[PDB]
Amino acid sequence: LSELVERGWAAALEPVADQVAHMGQFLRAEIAAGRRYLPAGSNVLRAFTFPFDNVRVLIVGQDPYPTPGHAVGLSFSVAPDVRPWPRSLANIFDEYTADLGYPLPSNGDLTPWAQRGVLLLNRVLTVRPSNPASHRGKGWEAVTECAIRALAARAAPLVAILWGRDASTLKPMLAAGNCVAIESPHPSPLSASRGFFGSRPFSRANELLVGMGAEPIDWRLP
Ligand SMILES: O=c1[nH]cc(O)c(=O)[nH]1
Ligand SMILES: O=c1[nH]cc(O)c(=O)[nH]1
Repeated sequence: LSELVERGWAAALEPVADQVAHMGQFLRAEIAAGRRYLPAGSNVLRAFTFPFDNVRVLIVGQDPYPTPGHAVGLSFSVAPDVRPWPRSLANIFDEYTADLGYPLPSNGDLTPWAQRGVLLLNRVLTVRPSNPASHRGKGWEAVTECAIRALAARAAPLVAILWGRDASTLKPMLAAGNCVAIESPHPSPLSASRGFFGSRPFSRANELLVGMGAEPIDWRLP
């Protein structure tokens, strides 16, 4: 892993080295079968290329975007290029503006969040192109479970923003008093109107962080 991911993340993910390699073998066999995978191989583990020690907020999404160009190995982010935004990201940008009173971002690229210690983790790290949540139950779950347990274990505060019923089952792994869960319905249009709008997770996370003696997150995107 030492060559695929930042130093901290390589040590934290050591336990699932076997399983990362194994999911290597899965991507090879998908290309061989004529089904492909998003994101690019070089961006699958991309959420782990920013420092493990600097992570203070965990945003758990479920799967990479099914549309080529959307998925870039950071949950909810799209390529600077891409327009229009998937309605998921639009709904996240709605709430950002409502919560922080910033105007809408000029592109869909969330790397600045990654740079400031937001871990944009999908529970599953690949997807069959144009087929949503299609790589569930293949072996990613144990890899992203290992990442989360290792964040929760650190001598350091953590806010977990958990979007959707599925993301709420990760609460057991965050019971350690240094971790705090914010739960709401997923920003996907199917569920956005059931709780996500008005949920104020960006401002609440920073309140949480400051209460724990952590530096808050500059959420502002250009
Ligand atoms: O990266 C993501 N894209 C779209 C989603 O719905 C999600 O949960 N995660
Ligand atoms: O609409 C808004 N205006 C100003 C704010 O601070 C805010 O959080 N939301």
